Amino acid sequence: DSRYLPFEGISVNDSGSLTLSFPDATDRQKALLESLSDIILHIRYTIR
Amino acid sequence: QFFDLTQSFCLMAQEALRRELTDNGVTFIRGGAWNGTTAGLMAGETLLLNLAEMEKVWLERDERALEVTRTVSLAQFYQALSSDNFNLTEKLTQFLREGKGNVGASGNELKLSNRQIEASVRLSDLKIFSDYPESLGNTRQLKQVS
Amino acid sequence: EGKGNVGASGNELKLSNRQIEASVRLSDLKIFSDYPESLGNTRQLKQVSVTLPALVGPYEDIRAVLNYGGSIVMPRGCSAIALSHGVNDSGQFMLDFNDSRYLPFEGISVNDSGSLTLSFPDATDRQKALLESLSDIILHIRYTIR
Amino acid sequence: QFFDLTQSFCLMAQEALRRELTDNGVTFIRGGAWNGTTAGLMAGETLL
Repeated sequence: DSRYLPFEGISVNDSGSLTLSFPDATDRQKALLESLSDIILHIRYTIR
Repeated sequence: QFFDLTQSFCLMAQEALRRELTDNGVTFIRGGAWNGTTAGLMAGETLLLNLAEMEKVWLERDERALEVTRTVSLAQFYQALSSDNFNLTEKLTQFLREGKGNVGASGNELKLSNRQIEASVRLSDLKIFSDYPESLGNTRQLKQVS
Repeated sequence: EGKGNVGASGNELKLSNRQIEASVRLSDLKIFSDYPESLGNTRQLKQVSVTLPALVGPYEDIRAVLNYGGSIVMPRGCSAIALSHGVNDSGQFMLDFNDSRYLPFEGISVNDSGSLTLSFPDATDRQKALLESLSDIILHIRYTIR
Repeated sequence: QFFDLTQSFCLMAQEALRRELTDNGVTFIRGGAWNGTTAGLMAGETLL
């Protein structure tokens, strides 16, 4: 892509944190989240 | 008016090059392109030289990067933390049955704020630099996350 | 036993530091003999992929680096790839044979006296289970004849 | 300054051709494009 991808440029040693948020988890997504097994992140990085 | 816009484009073009080389110290638009001794003329020619210098350093210091994939299981990550650990499935189901919850240290945390659940993972705590030897390069940055 | 060395220089399997390394000399593959001496004298690599038929658990990634050690002048960053899944792995997020930039290992003569080296970091250590399960190493080398 | 950058681009363009033909002996940028008799003019035309 001619435009920057999301999260591109973030140093892999960054002291900041990624946050995954599920709205209405009480509420409309209780059934889904109770069935959730875990959370998987597929992070791809480059080495120079 | 056109010089103001044109130099603005040059500056945001310089910022793109700084991001690609990860070197904030490089400077090519040095000011003084518009000089009173020439009534503002030769401003574009000066900026053309600056852009040409930008391209030359870009071509000379460009590098094909090693492209790595890292898979992270949040259940594994939260359980293996040294100091402030917890269990992802048990705490998640607990937070849903009683609509309150908070567990973990700041940065590596699972909480139910408002009516929204939130899982926090600190990037430096994944220790991705340790996955490969300290050689092979010092610039390791994210490209895409799924 | 976390020590080891076997083979001549260039065609060698060793465990240096806590890292295992497999060396294969390019000229010893006798790739010129695969086709008659006619049809062209210029035979150079174009792209190299690696397959690792092992039993790796889900959400676990292979960590290996294929490296070129010869003396032929290379473009910046085109002397190594990083394997992370091992199934026809090219080390690239999206391989393209029409790329405007040189592919890794491209331009190396198929008669080169240098050697390719596959390295597994943390083989003592976090990847002991994977390497004990490894069946062998397969190189998918693509080259051109002129 | 522009001639310095332009001739540098020509050289790395020549090196790309040498890699593609696998012939290091071919030479096209022979020097003297900038000549003192014309105060440096006609340099771009020579490189073309």
